[PDB]
Parts: sequence; C-alpha cells; structure tokens
Amino acid sequence: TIKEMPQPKTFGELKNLPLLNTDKPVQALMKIADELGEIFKFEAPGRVTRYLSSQRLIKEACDESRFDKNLSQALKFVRDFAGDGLFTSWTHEKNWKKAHNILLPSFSQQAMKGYHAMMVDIAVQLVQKWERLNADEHIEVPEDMTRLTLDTIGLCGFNYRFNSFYRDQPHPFITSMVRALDEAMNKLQRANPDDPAYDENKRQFQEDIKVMNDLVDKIIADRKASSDDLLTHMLNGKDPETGEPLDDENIRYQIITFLIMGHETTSGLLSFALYFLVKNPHVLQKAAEEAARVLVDPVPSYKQVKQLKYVGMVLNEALRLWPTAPAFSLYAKEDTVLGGEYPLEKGDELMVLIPQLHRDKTIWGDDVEEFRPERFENPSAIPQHAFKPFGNGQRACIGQQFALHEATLVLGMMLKHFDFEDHTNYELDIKETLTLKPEGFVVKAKSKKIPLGG
Ligand code: HEM
Ligand SMILES: CCCCCC/C=C\CCCCCCCC(=O)O
Repeated sequence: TIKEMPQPKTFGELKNLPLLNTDKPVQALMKIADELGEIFKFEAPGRVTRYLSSQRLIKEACDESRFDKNLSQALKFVRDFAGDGLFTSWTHEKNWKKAHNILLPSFSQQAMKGYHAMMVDIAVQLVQKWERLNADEHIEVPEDMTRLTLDTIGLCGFNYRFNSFYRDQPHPFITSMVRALDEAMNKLQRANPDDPAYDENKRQFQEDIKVMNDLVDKIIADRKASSDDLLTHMLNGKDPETGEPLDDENIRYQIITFLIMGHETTSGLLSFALYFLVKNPHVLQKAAEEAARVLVDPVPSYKQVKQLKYVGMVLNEALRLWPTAPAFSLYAKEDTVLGGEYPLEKGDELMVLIPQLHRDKTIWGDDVEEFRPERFENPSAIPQHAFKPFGNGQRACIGQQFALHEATLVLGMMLKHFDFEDHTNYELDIKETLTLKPEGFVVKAKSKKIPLGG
C-alpha cells in the first residue's frame, strides 16, 4: 500500500528553510520528529533529503546490497580541506580500499598492547595538575579533556609531543579547527551564498586552513630528520591487492584526518560521562567501589583495564543518550521500495538521526530519559541494529577499540584518586560544531592522598 510521505509546512520559494534558523540544528530536528514520527521529507533551495528514526526502517537502510555511504552537504564542505582521506572519500574511489588495507594493521591486539605505556604517561600528567591546585580553585572540564586526547594521538600515532599541559590557553591548532567546523555548519542555512555580504567569512576560512597545514609540515620534518606506528605504514606500506603505495598528496590528507577525528569525539564522551555521574550519586558510589577493588598497584596494567566491567557499562549508556558524531548518510544504488510503502529512484538520499533511534520505545521501554547503566548487563541480549554510535558495515569507525581503551583507563584513575563536587548546580547546555559537547561544565575535586608511581 503506497502512502504519501509526511512533510512539515512550506513557504513559497523558501521551502522548509525558516524552520532551522538556529545554532543548534540537530536538537531542532529532534523536535520535528517527535511531532511527525519515524519518517519525513525536508527541502531547501536546490536540494532534498529524508530523515529516519525507528529500528524497523534503519534495519532496511543498512542492507549493503541496496544502499551505500553518501557525502552529505556538511561533509562536502569539509572535503575542501580533508580531501580523499578515509573519512571524506566515496567507496568507489581508488584510494578508499587501498588506504583501508595499508592502515588496518595499526589497530590489532599486538599494536594495542604496544600503545598502553604511552597512554599512562599522558594520564599521570592529568592527575598531577589536579593534585597541585589550591583550595580557592576549580576545574574546566571539556578544556582539560581535549588537552589529554590531542596529546595522546600525537604520541601514539606520530611520536610528536604537543605539550598541551605547559600552556594555560588552548593550543593554536585547536582554535582554528573550532572556527573551521563552525563556518561549515553556518554555510548550510544561507539562501544565496555568493553575495558580497559573505566575502570576509570566506577569507577567514582560508586562514584557519593554512594554520592546520603548517603543523603537518612540522611532523613531516621531524620524522625525516629523526618506529613501528601509523606514520611508518603511511610512508612504507604496500596494498596486497594492487601492489601500490600511497602518493605524497594523499598522505597529507591522512595526517589532517587522524589528528581531528582521532581526539574530538573522545573528549566529548568523557565530558558527558562525568556530568551524569555527579547528577546520579547511587551510580557514582558503585563505580568508585570497582576502581578501588581492581586497581591495587601504583600505575594500571593492560589486563587490569579489561577487568573494569561497570565503568564500561557507564560509557556505553552515555553514548546511548548523547552520541558525539550524531548522524550519517546513505544513497540508493538502483530503483527500490522501502518498508513496503515508499518507492525510491536511483540516487535519492536518506539520513539516520542516531539520538532518536536510541529513544525507540518499542525497543527500550517507557523510561528512555533515565540514566541506567544496568541495561548493558548481558549485552548479547539487545536486538541487532538498535545501538549504532560507531556507524555501519564496511564504512564503520576504524578507531573504536582505541577510544574505548583510552576512556576506561582515564575514568578509573579519576575515580580512584578524588571525590567530586557539583559546586554551581550546573544546568546542561549542548554546543554544536557538527559534533556535540557540553559548554561551561565546571567542578571541584578533593584529593584522597594516595601516591602515584614511575
Ligand atoms: C567514541 C569516540 C568515536 C566515535 C563516537 C566515532 C564515530 C564514528 C562514526 C559515526 C563514523 C562513520 C561516519 C559515516 O558513516 O559518515 C566513523 C568513522 C571513522 N572513524 Fe570514528 N569515532 C570515534 C573515535 C575515533 C578514533 C579514536 C579514531 C582514530 C584513531 C577514529 C577514526 C575514524 C576514521 C578514519 C573513520 C572513517 C572510516 C572509513 O570510512 O574507512 N574515530 N567514526
Ligand atoms: C574529519 C572531519 C570531522 C568530521 C565531523 C563531522 C562528523 C559528524 C557529522 C554530523 C552532521 C550533522 C548535520 C546537521 C545539520 C543539518 O542536517 O542541517
């Protein structure tokens, strides 16, 4: 039975555009979905897409025989500086399958065991800063969490030291990154983008792109002048299928790609986790009993991090409520029918809105806004395609196990060494630069006086 598709109100030539006049576009689209349900069309001048929210319809869009990965308007604007690297290439470009095969070995169990000692070095530098603050003083949470995650990928991936804890303002690569992502998001809401009114926005965009690339030159110069790491395989590895290596131009696009996607989403996860623990004290208490029982030595081991079983349940429930890269896009390979009721033509686009999928009552029950880590107690026992914070199929996230090992280690050392206080009674305010993070979150931390090691 062929249905007409739902759609919000239109305004002559403007289409649906005056319904997103905001710096928080994903939060606004969540409100249109609660009003119309599992599927709606959305139009702006020149272009069209379709937003999906239920488990039954997202199960079908994830069939790789019928639909593949699409570049959204948002990733087309980022491609202006990340090129044909892993995150912004089409699946049919020569460099996608090639880079994939050449770089996959850097994420194996052997290599993970080899990164552990470098992760502890940055972790110790964070506990030392908080042990040395005076009693009149407080902590800025998302700012210190991005100091730890940028330095950690710098050392493990490239053997370079950004030294972010020897500065009291943010690193200069960070300042230009955050104005570039912001500009790309603002571009999406303009009617006529060519006018002389947007000439200065365009010139500032080029200045932030040159700042990022100046850092790439610096890393290339240090390896030259100087390992079995990510940079090693970029300069020497060969694709077992075609026998080719990567050219110079593609290699620069991969440095930029791994520095940005390799820290920004991990910082965001650690900030939401601490926010939910200080607003739920029966949950905080229990996660602290685990850290004190399991971590009996002066610095943590690789095998001990694997035993921190409840701290992992906490991290997954934080990603269910606020997944830190909150959408991904798809296109139809040939004419087809979706759900048994909506015909589609070769080429039309679809968009998975991840925070709505994670509030489907037919799958999780009627209490979807509560914070309850115990949902994840026997995981093999939750349906397939209900939980997707890392994407789908052959284009899923390559860094999944890296991030989760980093986060479980750092959160357990935080809970062993300090008690925390919500001193300003903080109200949640979520900032959007394509990705998500809580703005202005601040705390106080009192030390339990327990010594560190070497
Ligand atoms: C919890 C933190 C993280 C989250 C939530 C996350 C999420 C994602 C998502 C949603 C995609 C798919 C996007 C799409 O289909 O358009 C993706 C792909 C990717 N991710 Fe992550 N990520 C995280 C951490 C990392 C880390 C630590 C690295 C690197 C060390 C990384 C590197 C990449 C790369 C290179 C791709 C492109 C894969 C390909 O298409 O070949 N991410 N990630
Ligand atoms: C390497 C570059 C970093 C990639 C950062 C972006 C990742 C997540 C993209 C989510 C896009 C959400 C678009 C919302 C706006 C709209 O639909 O109008």
